[PDB]
Amino acid sequence: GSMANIAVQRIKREFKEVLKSEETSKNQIKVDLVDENFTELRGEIAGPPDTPYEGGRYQLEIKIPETYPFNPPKVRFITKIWHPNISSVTGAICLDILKDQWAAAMTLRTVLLSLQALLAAAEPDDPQDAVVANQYKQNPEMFKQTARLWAHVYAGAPVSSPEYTKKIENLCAMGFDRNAVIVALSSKSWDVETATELLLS
Amino acid sequence: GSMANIAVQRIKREFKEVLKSEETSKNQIKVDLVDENFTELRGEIAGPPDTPYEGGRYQLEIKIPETYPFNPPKVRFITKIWHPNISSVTGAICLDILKDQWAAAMTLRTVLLSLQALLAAAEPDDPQDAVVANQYKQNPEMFKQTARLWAHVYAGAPVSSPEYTKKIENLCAMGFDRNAVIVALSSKSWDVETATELLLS
Repeated sequence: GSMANIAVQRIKREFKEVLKSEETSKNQIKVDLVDENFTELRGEIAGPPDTPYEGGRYQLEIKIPETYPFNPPKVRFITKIWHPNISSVTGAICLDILKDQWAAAMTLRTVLLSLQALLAAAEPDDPQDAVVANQYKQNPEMFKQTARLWAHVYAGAPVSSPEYTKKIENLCAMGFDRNAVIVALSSKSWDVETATELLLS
Repeated sequence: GSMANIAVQRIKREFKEVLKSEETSKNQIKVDLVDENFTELRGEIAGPPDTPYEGGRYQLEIKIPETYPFNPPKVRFITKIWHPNISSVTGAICLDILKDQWAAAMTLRTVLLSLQALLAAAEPDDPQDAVVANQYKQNPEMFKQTARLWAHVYAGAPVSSPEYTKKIENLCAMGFDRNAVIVALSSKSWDVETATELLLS
């Protein structure tokens, strides 16, 4: 149940390359094996500095395709994040190289570093999440407060808005699922009432 | 198909307590839901300060029993750790309250804090890992550096030990499993020759 030689050799040398990078030694990126045949790795990138993601660590799900290196790996955020180019529900990534701009010269390391660059420079005009993309543009300060809250509760970042977490708690007291309440409130400009109806939809 | 009333109410209440604790706001502990009916949770404790585990974040597999709160939860480390009371191989935990000293009054929060405390003060006279317990007593400086290496590699603590990493890299250079390489070295007082033999058993 193994992959073709060119695929295995590529993944094995790129796995090593990541493990020996200056970026990994500085805890910026990392990757582990999940499947013994290299068909599924587990990544983790650190939230970039001077970013709502600063302090956060984000786990990735890397699934290597049988066609590697001629096709890109399927990458998805395991750790919930609030970003224009990432689905706040599934973790699906909307990025260049993971779709139509992948090149055979790219590596596991390059994909990890690029996902880290994406966190530091979003593309709300080519979003993966319309709800997030829009908030990013219409009310930037609310997006930054929500991204930072998502970073703290899901990725270990320092800690955000007491106001937000008081509302989260109020809705959870009403018996709603915490994760549902967080994305509901984050999608309704943090209005408890409009968020409550969305939770009843 | 869920748990009995007494068990669900405790878990719900304890899951709430954790989220609203001063410790979770300070990034020391936290728990999420893995199952809908509360039978499985996922914790994460912070490496204690002035310890080989400082800077690392540790995930835990928490399985609540049908008899909760009259019996303790089944906690196991998901994140690999080098500690006297924790299997460096399976992550099993040897601790008072998880076995015969559990009390109906203990909570998810207290369990998480007890685990965090155990990292700060090991009990090599009631070990889970004999190899670790022994290295801990016989060569304390090697233990501190191996624990600190395991923390950078699996928990995300700052880097540590150029010598250790080189020996691991050289053995990986042979196509040995990396985690197999790391435990062999760690278990063989970092002797390349003996570890390389263990890696052939």
